[PDB]
Amino acid sequence: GTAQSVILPLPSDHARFISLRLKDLSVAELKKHIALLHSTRDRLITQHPAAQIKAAVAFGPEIWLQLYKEMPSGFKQLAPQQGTFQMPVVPADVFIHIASARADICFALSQAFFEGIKDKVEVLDERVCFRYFDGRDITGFIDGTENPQFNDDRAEVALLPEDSGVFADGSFIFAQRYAHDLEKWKRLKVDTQEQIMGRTKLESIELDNEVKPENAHIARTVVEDENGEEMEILRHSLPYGDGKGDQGLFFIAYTKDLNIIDLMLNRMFGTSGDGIHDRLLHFVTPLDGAYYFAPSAELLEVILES
Amino acid sequence: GTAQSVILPLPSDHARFISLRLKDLSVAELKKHIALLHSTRDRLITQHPAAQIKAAVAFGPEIWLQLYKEMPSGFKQLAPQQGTFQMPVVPADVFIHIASARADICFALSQAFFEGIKDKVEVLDERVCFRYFDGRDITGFIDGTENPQFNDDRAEVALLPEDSGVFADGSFIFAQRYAHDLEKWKRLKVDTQEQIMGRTKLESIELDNEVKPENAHIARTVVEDENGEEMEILRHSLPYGDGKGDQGLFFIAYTKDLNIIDLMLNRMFGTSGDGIHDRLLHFVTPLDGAYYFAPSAELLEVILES
Amino acid sequence: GTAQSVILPLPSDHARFISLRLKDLSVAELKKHIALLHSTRDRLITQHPAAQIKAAVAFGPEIWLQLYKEMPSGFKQLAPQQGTFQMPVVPADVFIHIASARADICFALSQAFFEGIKDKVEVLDERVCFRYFDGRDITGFIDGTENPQFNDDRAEVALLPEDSGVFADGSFIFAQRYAHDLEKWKRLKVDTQEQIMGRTKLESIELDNEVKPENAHIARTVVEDENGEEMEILRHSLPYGDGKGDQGLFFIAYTKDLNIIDLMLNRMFGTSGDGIHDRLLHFVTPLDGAYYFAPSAELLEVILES
Ligand code: HEM
Ligand code: HEM
Ligand code: HEM
Repeated sequence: GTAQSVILPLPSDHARFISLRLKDLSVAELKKHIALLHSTRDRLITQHPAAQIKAAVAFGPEIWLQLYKEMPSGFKQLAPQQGTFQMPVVPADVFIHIASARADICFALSQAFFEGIKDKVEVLDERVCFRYFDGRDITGFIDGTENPQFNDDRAEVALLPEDSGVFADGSFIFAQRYAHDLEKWKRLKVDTQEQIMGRTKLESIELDNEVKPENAHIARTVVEDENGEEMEILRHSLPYGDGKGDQGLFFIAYTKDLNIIDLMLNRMFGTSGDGIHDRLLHFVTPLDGAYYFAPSAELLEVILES
Repeated sequence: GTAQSVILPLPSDHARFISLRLKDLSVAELKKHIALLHSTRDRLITQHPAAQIKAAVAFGPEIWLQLYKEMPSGFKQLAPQQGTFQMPVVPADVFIHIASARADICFALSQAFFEGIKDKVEVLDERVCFRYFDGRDITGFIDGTENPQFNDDRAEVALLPEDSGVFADGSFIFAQRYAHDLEKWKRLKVDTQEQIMGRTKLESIELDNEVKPENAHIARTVVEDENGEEMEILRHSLPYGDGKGDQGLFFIAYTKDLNIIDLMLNRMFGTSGDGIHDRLLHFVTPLDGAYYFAPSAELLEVILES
Repeated sequence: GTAQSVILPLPSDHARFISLRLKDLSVAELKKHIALLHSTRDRLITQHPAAQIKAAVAFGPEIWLQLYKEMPSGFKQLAPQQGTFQMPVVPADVFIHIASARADICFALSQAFFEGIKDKVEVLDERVCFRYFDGRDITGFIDGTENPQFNDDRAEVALLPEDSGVFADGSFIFAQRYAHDLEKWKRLKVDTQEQIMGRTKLESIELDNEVKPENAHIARTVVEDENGEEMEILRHSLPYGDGKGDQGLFFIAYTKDLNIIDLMLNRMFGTSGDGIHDRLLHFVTPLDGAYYFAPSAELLEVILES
């Protein structure tokens, strides 16, 4: 098997994305506080069964081996990008994806995990996110058009397969917060923004092959395998922002093969070898970034009980 | 496998039903514009996952062989009724069933199909339909009481089985628009209208065998095989009308065996051999009628890619 | 297989719980009126598919063998308690659990069953029940926290397994109305109420083992098999009351093994052998109580058609 509960369902209106380092927290204390998160999750589900209360807990490469003495195949840390643009890496031990139809429930789950250990861990970010109008990024463009939509497709794209042993129905998480320069963006003509993205702004209709430039965002993030077959990821990104400061997109993807995300990042930032970079990177900036492993619910339970 | 998306779910509040002949449109152009419909369908699903965006595309027996080289078993055109009342047959090459919780989305899918080809095809009808109060026909009687209701029952009744090969999860459509003579109908006592339909008006309680006439509508549309077991169809009929002109029911059924609909129509129009016809035909009039085959979503995709 | 429709879904906002003895009603008449209940249920489902229209019909052990040739293994009548507190048994021939999102639908189903037989049966109770604020008992404590929640868990706990043959997907019902003494309850400090229940009042957080007393309600109702595994039941209890008179909880549980309920009641009322009783029983009084068997929907259909 069973994916953790946030991965497969369609996105809810509210989320919290948490990345942290253990600092003074022990592995046993971490298990206790994941169990505390689960306890409050379970309790509120019984009280609010329509509130779409969902979560995933995932782990960095180093702490994972402290929980389970075997790596999933291909698990590794994200590598920085030194291309036309720079992409940073900020390693984190624990990632928590909380989501619900309600902002107060998203907070309740975070509160439950952190109760009594606020000063024992080092939280890199606890990002509050929200659906933004009709599923748009704050550029005004719809985000998610080519994301897998059917349940079975979402599972096939995101989840490790049955012959991964205990790692089956786990998933690799790539999480990276972007901050937008909307003032620079808003000076562009709409036609130009559509050239940068590769889809139309109002409708998200894909631009024709003649009209879409090679450096458009979705030209760079569409990737094929050796046989020329398209390779996909399951995105769960959500906007965030404050009027006073950063505003942008919290990018997150679930995948059964981090090599797919490596390739897209190479092509966006300009390290793929073909001399091209994503023109959208002239208007948005990544501020963190890491890779994690989200076990299945059954494997997570084994870890908590060990 | 997969039935086309409109067949199995319970009916939505809004629909459009389209019958057309290719006229000047080429088979290649037809595949292009189905794909355009599918493209707008898919895009709007992503943006409105709760809007119940559904459709089926189906083909007449004459054009099907130009799209696929094998004929599903039992596929033939609707035959005329030389009965007490006459039933017209108006062949069409393409039938399109569009449904949604929202009227604007129904329009958007039709607009997507027709963009740039309005004068190349011969549209027989594009009927806007709506759920009418608590699922009633404009006679005031509830329509659907004995329709299969469970998902499994609906699939069993409407869909070709696994042994049909490529044709599995396809379905045959019978579509026929009716105009009602409400002036005549409303001159009846309610007790008489209940005699004519075979259920009570307010509640749709079935009349007892002692009270139900042999020429009541549901006495004629209940049919059984050689072993006395009832044969069923999956109706998706919906009211339509304008105050200024025609008002009625757009009748449509999905079935895995067109012979069942042949038998019901024979009993209705008075050619089954017992000399009885449906008294309801004194108050409603068929204005067209045809049979079609709706492939599975997989087979349709193969047709589109071919 | 198919459990009767009310068992597995999460609870709706309104219910009616009916217990009766046949008195002058014949077995044939009983089947007729169960069929009338089913007919009205089916008809209303078609008109209100979102109104959560559900029911279970179940039978006492005394009448079951008049309806079917074989007893499900272990079926028996409730036994009385003579412990710290007394528990009479009030046997009944037929139990009906009616539920819906709407009170009028609940009445409609009861009306349909009873039409024309009100003076033929001996109705012991027809209790109108309602969800009380956020799923609470009128004590103010949330009721349901440790109930099975996932559909598959609820099925495993409540339903007879496949090796029960024709009884597979049947369920045993224990139904028992309680009246509360709220004036006595409300004189307690909340911390004492939490001692009595074993969970916190506002949040239903379980009390730590060191603070939960041995005679707390959930200390008595948490029961363990010989191999150390906790034995569960599926509760569907709902509050009832009138300002002028009795107010309380209509307790009802579905289980695959009545021996589980036996042990729970023994521990609560003080006859289990450890000399302890449930302190909650100082504030609530049982007013009836009996065991029933709810067949699968298919087995129920066999009984109706025989
Ligand atoms: C602030 C940063 C970003 C913004 C505003 C953004 C926005 C968008 C938009 C508007 C689309 C088209 C609609 C859609 O199909 O979802 C899209 C597509 C996509 N983006 Fe991004 N994106 C960002 C960063 C990223 C990153 C870091 C990746 C990781 C490699 C990524 C991967 C993808 C993918 C895989 C698609 C689907 C393309 C396809 O298959 O057609 N995006 N994005
Ligand atoms: C103006 C045209 C029609 C009207 C107003 C109409 C109306 C109704 C009504 C009020 C019912 C009873 C409620 C229900 O069980 O759905 C019904 C049932 C039914 N109708 Fe029609 N109908 C029309 C045409 C047709 C046609 C052309 C067919 C088939 C060729 C058909 C097939 C059926 C069937 C199979 C049932 C279910 C009967 C049963 O199994 O009990 N109807 N219709
Ligand atoms: C007026 C009478 C009763 C009241 C007010 C009451 C109230 C409660 C409350 C507040 C809880 C804790 C929340 C929960 O887990 O659902 C609970 C749990 C429970 N009750 Fe009762 N109850 C009553 C009678 C009974 C009876 C008669 C039985 C069985 C013979 C029973 C069996 C259980 C069980 C099995 C649990 C779950 C315990 C666990 O596994 O943690 N209850 N009840």
